[PDB]
Amino acid sequence: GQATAIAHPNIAFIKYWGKRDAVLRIPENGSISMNLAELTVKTTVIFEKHSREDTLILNGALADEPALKRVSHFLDRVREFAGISWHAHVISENNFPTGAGIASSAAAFAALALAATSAIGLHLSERDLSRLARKGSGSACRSIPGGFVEWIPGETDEDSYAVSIAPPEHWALTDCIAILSTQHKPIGSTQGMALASTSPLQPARVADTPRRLEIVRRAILERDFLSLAEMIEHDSNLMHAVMMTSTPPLFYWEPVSLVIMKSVREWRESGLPCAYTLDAGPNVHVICPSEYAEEVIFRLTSIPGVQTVLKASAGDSAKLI
Amino acid sequence: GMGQATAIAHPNIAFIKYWGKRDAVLRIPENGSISMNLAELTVKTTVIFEKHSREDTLILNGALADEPALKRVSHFLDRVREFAGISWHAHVISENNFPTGAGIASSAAAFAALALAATSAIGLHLSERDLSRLARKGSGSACRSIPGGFVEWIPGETDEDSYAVSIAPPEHWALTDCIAILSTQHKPIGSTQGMALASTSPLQPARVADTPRRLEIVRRAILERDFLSLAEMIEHDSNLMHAVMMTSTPPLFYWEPVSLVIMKSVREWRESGLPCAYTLDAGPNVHVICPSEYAEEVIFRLTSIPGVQTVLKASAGDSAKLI
Ligand SMILES: C[C@@](O)(CCOP(=O)(O)OP(=O)(O)O)CC(=O)O
Ligand SMILES: C[C@@](O)(CCOP(=O)(O)OP(=O)(O)O)CC(=O)O
Repeated sequence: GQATAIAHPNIAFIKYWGKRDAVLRIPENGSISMNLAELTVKTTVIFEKHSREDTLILNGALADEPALKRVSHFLDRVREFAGISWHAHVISENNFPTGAGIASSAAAFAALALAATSAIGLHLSERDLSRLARKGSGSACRSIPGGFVEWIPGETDEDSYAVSIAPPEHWALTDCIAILSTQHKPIGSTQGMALASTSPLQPARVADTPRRLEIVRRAILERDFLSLAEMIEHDSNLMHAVMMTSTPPLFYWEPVSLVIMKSVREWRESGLPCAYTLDAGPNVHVICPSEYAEEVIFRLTSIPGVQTVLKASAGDSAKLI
Repeated sequence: GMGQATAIAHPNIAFIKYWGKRDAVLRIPENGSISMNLAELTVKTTVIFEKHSREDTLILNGALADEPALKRVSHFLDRVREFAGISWHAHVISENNFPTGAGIASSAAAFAALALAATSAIGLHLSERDLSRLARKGSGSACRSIPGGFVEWIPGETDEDSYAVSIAPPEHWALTDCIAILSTQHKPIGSTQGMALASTSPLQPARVADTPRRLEIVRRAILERDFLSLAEMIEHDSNLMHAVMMTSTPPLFYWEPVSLVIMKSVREWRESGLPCAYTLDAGPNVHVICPSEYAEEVIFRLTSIPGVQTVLKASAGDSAKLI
């Protein structure tokens, strides 16, 4: 059996940081994100005759050990579930600008979940596909549904999954991603959030998340940009507050990251609707209503140290092709 | 000419930070703090109670003080008036040897010196603990510049419970503060207004409740001259304060880009074997603490970082003194 699927990465408005269960990737708190339409990972899976091990090809080129074992552990779960035991070849390609530092694990494992299961015979619901991708990478469960998506955190494998809050056409928002010229290789999200419990501030951050989800959920449903802008910056800062107060500390910000954050707030306060948010790295995602995207990109491009700015709109669910 | 006295005090650098007031008027803090006085920086204040003054007068480095500064100093002198049962107004002449435009806070040294000089002029004889409580009411961190050396501010929940004591004299540990002054066209939000927002941060209660653990480690590290324990805690404590600042509503981003450069460098330097650690107050300047034998190397490395205007060098100073 063989199948091919595509999926988009997503930008979290309310962040996932810290696991309640390491192996199942049940998060400590819920999260909300938006799919990025112009960024895509395409993956084909082919289970085979008498193959005794899986093999992974990422962008025409062969994959390294860690990436393979990740993908093979994930395919093990798809085997137990389908009652089959064939191994497979996995061919994935992404249109991500090279050296941008756009994390791919969410899109990667959302496309794998959809391609692997469908190639092996199953027809999982969106909700069960979300639960499946979650076990590859937490944030992958949010790229299974389309548009603006909420991860319901839960306390069990059955209870932790994502659902669409609103389709992409509900709100014309754009994510302008400032790629930072100078950036090295920061500690990975998995390793980084495993340290969250060393932070004196993580329990309070986690306890407070329902307040933040409720504000962002309503802001998306009501198309209330100011309420969203202030909360996504607040929420980004709460995550980075925990990172910077972990032991050892995780300082994902670059100096230019600081300039952009301060500028974005200044732009909004002087009449340009926009807001920043950052993941586990120095690039800055600037969310704005799309009418303002070209003004936001202009100002961003003018900031010394900004290598380039990518433009992205709200994307759809993962899909078989 | 009813009485006259002159006192000097030093500013201090907090290893465990004061951020957030429990009581705005009394300046009782939400949490305790530990600081080291800085020997090479001084505020000298003379107070002269006059029979013919109907209002106070404040001269700073030979120039009449701005209106807000006189208000601060005049309200504080009202406290002194009340605690002495005397109504004289005063001429307050003050001078300091700070580098001009460097952004180094002088409020702790200012009100420490004023507390000592004003009470001495008006004829009182206050114990160090009571002087500490008085200076606290001008500026919280001023209560830590009354005792000498390394100083702990016991936070308390009442006016009488909130005071500072010296936990070790300056000569107990040769530590140097290499202060990196950062070029900047930005006027930061003052510490008073900034920390009034601390209750808006979701993370402030957790920061506050964790303070005794942080103070225990720093208090003992000073006794033991345990620099690595001190280093890691003061960077963690600095980061916890700025975490609350940046998660306030509206947020307070006191760091400039070069502040981040220095913070990461200092961590690299210590990890490569040069003992030193950073801590930041409510502004972009970075205080780098090191055992004094490494000061010259730390200053050398700091001075070559683009955006560092200059580097000041300070050692542990003594208590506020009547001269
Ligand atoms: C910082 C983030 O981007 C988190 C990404 O976390 P991951 O999905 O990469 O973590 P794993 O479950 O270990 O794969 C914020 C977010 O997207 O919510
Ligand atoms: C950030 C700090 O330097 C605090 C300075 O606070 P202030 O003593 O200036 O506050 P007020 O009581 O309002 O005068 C950290 C510290 O010194 O502990």
